[PDB]
Amino acid sequence: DSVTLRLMTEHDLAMLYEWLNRSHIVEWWGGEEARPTLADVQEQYLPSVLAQESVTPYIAMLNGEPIGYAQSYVALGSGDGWWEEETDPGVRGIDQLLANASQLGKGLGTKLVRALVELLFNDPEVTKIQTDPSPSNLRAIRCYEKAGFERQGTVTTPDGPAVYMVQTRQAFERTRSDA
Ligand SMILES: CC(C)(COP(=O)(O)OP(=O)(O)OC[C@H]1O[C@@H](n2cnc3c(N)ncnc32)[C@H](O)[C@@H]1OP(=O)(O)O)[C@@H](O)C(=O)NCCC(=O)NCCS
Ligand SMILES: NC[C@H]1O[C@H](O[C@H]2[C@H](O[C@@H]3O[C@H](CO)[C@@H](O)[C@H]3O)[C@@H](O)[C@H](N)C[C@@H]2N)[C@H](N)[C@@H](O)[C@@H]1O
Ligand SMILES: [Ca+2]
Ligand SMILES: [Ca+2]
Repeated sequence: DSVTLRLMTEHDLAMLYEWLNRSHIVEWWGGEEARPTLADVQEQYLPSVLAQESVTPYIAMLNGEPIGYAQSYVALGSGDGWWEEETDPGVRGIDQLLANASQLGKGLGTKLVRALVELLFNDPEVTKIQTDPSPSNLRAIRCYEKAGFERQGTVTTPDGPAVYMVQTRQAFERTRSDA
């Protein structure tokens, strides 16, 4: 059915910790910080701490069950080394994961990304959404393409080379109807 988003709260942190230590997630999420301890997740993902980095955390919901984690961020407002060429404060980036190995490759990630893109463009200040999957992460790249993102090129980030992908507000508008 329909994938929706709610703000993550401090009450979700234990659950997020469990998720971040599942093998299908560890593979693509964490980097240096792969397999975080409970304290790590509590210290790093508390919504008020993420707020200091211009990051907003969400829980993805399907049929009343939490099925994944997502975040949006102000690109111009990111940590040292991140998006240092950005000039547009309207640019938002996203990252996300599906909690359950059993639910991968069945279109749910595309639904989640579409829901996040729609949410973000419902802020009229937002001009463009970006994402930055690893070049190794072909599944994530395809999901993003299915959700309306276009590959731009390779960029150097603090987490290594990434495939920079974008979806502009104009593109989103044009694709809302076949009219
Ligand atoms: C990335 C993620 C959100 C994508 O969600 P998903 O529901 O698995 O993706 P979807 O099923 O919606 O779409 C994936 C597409 O990639 C293709 N694909 C699937 N596995 C693939 C693989 N191993 N290599 C290349 N392409 C693959 C699928 O065929 C599908 O395309 P198609 O519909 O044209 O056939 C999810 O797989 C996930 O959370 N993975 C672990 C964490 C992660 O990688 N997060 C993203 C970091 S940038
Ligand atoms: N797309 C999946 C990736 O998402 C996260 O990395 C994002 C990164 O997120 C930081 O990491 C913590 C929450 O994940 C916060 O500190 C944010 O600053 C963000 O600051 C960058 N602007 C974009 C990065 N892509 C993960 N950190 C990373 O491990 C994972 O591979
Ligand atoms: Ca406003
Ligand atoms: Ca149209």
